[PDB]
Amino acid sequence: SMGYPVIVEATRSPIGKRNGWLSGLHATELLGAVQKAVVDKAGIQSGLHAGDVEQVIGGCVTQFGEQSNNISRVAWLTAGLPEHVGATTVDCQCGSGQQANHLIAGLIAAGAIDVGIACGIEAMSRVGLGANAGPDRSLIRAQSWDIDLPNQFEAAERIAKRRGITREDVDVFGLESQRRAQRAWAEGRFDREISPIQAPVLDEQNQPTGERRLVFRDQGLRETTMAGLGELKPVLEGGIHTAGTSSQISDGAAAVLWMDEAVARAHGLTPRARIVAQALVGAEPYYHLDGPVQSTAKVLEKAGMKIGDIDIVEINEAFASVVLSWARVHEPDMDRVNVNGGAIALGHPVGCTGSRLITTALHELERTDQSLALITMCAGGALSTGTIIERI
Amino acid sequence: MGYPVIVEATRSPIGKRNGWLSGLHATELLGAVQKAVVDKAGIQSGLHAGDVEQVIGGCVTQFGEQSNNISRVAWLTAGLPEHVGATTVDCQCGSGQQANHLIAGLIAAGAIDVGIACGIEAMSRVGLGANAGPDRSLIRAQSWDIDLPNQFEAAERIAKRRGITREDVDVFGLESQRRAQRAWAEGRFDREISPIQAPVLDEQNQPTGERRLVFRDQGLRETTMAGLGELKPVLEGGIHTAGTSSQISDGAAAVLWMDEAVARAHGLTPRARIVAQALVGAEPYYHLDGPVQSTAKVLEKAGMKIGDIDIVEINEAFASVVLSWARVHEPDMDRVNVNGGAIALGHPVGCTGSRLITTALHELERTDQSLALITMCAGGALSTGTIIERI
Ligand SMILES: CC(=O)SCCNC(=O)CCNC(=O)[C@H](O)C(C)(C)COP(=O)(O)OP(=O)(O)OC[C@H]1O[C@@H](n2cnc3c(N)ncnc32)[C@H](O)[C@@H]1OP(=O)(O)O
Ligand SMILES: CC(C)(COP(=O)(O)OP(=O)(O)OC[C@H]1O[C@@H](n2cnc3c(N)ncnc32)[C@H](O)[C@@H]1OP(=O)(O)O)[C@@H](O)C(=O)NCCC(=O)NCCS
Repeated sequence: SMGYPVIVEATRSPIGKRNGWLSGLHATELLGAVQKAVVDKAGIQSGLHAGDVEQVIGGCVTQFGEQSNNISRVAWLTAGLPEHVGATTVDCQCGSGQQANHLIAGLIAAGAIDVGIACGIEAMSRVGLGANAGPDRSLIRAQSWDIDLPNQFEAAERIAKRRGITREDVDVFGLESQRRAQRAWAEGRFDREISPIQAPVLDEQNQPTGERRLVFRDQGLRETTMAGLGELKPVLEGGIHTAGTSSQISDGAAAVLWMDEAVARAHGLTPRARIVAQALVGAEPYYHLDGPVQSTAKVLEKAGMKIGDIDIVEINEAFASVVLSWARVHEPDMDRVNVNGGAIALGHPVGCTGSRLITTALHELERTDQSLALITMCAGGALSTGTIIERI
Repeated sequence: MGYPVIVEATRSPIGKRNGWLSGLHATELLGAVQKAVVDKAGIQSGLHAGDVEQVIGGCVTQFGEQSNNISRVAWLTAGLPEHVGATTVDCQCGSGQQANHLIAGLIAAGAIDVGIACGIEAMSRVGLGANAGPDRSLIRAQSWDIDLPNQFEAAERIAKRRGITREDVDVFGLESQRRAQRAWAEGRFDREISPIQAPVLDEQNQPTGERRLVFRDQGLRETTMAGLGELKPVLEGGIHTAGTSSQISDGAAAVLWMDEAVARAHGLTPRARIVAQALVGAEPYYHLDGPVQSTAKVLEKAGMKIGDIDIVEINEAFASVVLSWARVHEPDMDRVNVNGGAIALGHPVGCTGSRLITTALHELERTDQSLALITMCAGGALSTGTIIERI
């Protein structure tokens, strides 16, 4: 239409563990640092400045306290960035950070803006899941509510049972998530996409020691063995998922700089990717988190593509069974799926992850000189986001 | 790909705090207006709620009943199809208006052919500030050093900037009630309002079992210049009072958008399109003077001047905000908030942006005029602006 949106830059913090390396930052400082970082990554040779950005849209799930009151705006102001830039924070639960990209591209397509930033934040050390309601969570839905929507841990089990996924099957998968994340770090695959973040050091009681680190490494990786995974106790009684086959609670932020193509060309910025097809669809409430099956089918239809066409898949690892369910339906080549590991090993700062995945997918297309990626996430409320991006 | 147009729009009546709508769960109030806007298009055409691809709803205080993506929860709660995706957005005061911008963007991009933009705020049930704990200092970094006042101090700073007196705002506040009463007396709001079934409560805020169909805005009341003159200012030394500031309210609104050619193929008539949209940052020192910038931005983008615009809806958070904007842009004030505004009709924050688009469109249609401008100030020092054009 009146714009042609392309990604020119994308960057993410390292992902910290709960009460870990980034836990001493205010949620607004963490997001602000990455917003600033993605602008800075355009370089002096771009002539682009933060005040050339027209709008920022960031995903965030638990919009309480530090994360309330439009954190995307608060962060941007806290990082010292120019006040005339508009900002909006979005919640479609887990997919927020991905839908933030979809929305920015849409405003560029519409000719409403020429330059945008899509981002996501979750400082789960600071603002934990469920802070955005009081203790009796029955109160948050109307008395008339009668949809079998399970909690996410029961959802993963129901999905495993529906697909015949076993304890062994998920352990094998969790192991390979850690292995591939450790490969990626060993080989320096994440070195382009990461913006190291200054954070204060907190001790085991969460108290400042005085020192600050520039944090540049994902915290969630660790020595993992099948035997080790075999010993872990399941989160639910009779469940198959354990800590080692579920995403980690994490702190992180990620941001993607978008422009209309002719504005990228003016700044001499290579257009790196565009969206082929995007969606956000509802899933079956009973299974809750099997939605990647539907968002994948919806983007493949819109793109006129099949799963064979896609070079790289990033499908969030909220639980092993979610990915394995998806794969038994859509039948990918698993060597193409989460090639640098996923949330089991890397962490899942919920509102960040959808921008983080777009960042990770793009850079791996670039590293391997390939063309197409598919990004897909399950999300609370029984939803799912899907993107296919193509390198330009 | 797409050419976004408004095909239907509707709003609930606006209840006062602990008033006519206060017994609805926030998810039921939004869900009712989602359903209503579908039914308005479904009756005349082949369209069904499952033809909607995505819903985007604004909401400001995303806590408790309003947490966990209320747009989605409301859609399921109303019994609408589960395959429709939904997202809730917060740019504070402008959330409802930005939800419309974003739905239009997704259509332009060809991501969706049909969507709903909406907004909700159930302020009786989830009050401002519920999305943070008691110590508000905690919600900003210790490094924060921007002079961003609270909204009440902001209204005064703006009054001072513009030479706006206690008298001037009271004159405005009066006209806002008079205009809203004229609109109600003439039935101007009859087309836009979906009446909403709401539980009746007893003295102690407990349901009786009675339900009533609510169709009237609750905030209207008999107002005089003498009466406004005896009201106490909210701040010491301030000019604004309860009679010159928006009323805390409950309400929802929803707007159905389609790609124009798809709308026609469905047998629906496109009613308006967006000429220019923006969401801009404002001066933090004044906080709420942003409608001056958002108005300038959409005009520049549209290649228009203020005198091109037939009807303006600018949100009356505080009288000074509107008077300040009018002193900068010099509209004909007979075209501004012609059916009243939030002083009289109330300001369910996350709803209002969709509610003003609804009100504006319907007043373009009622007068057979072409262009409207909708502009809001917003917490965090932001402002949303839209110019729409009747088709
Ligand atoms: C940026 C934005 O978009 S704004 C965002 C959201 N807005 C806000 O910040 C909050 C909006 N306003 C408020 O917080 C509150 O409504 C206030 C502080 C302005 C006033 O609230 P209240 O005082 O509870 O409303 P209320 O109607 O009771 O007014 C107070 C008194 O003035 C009187 N009053 C108000 N309007 C009138 C009138 N037109 N005629 C006669 N009396 C009136 C009332 O009788 C009431 O009596 P009391 O004070 O003796 O009890
Ligand atoms: C799954 C979950 C409950 C686990 O929480 P947790 O118990 O705090 O996890 P911890 O980090 O404390 O690890 C628990 C134990 O498992 C063991 N463990 C976990 N991963 C391991 C690995 N890769 N190798 C070896 N041992 C491992 C550890 O030994 C640890 O105990 P230890 O440190 O004393 O040895 C938590 O991560 C969570 O709730 N995740 C969210 C679920 C989700 O996916 N959400 C969906 C969003 S779409």
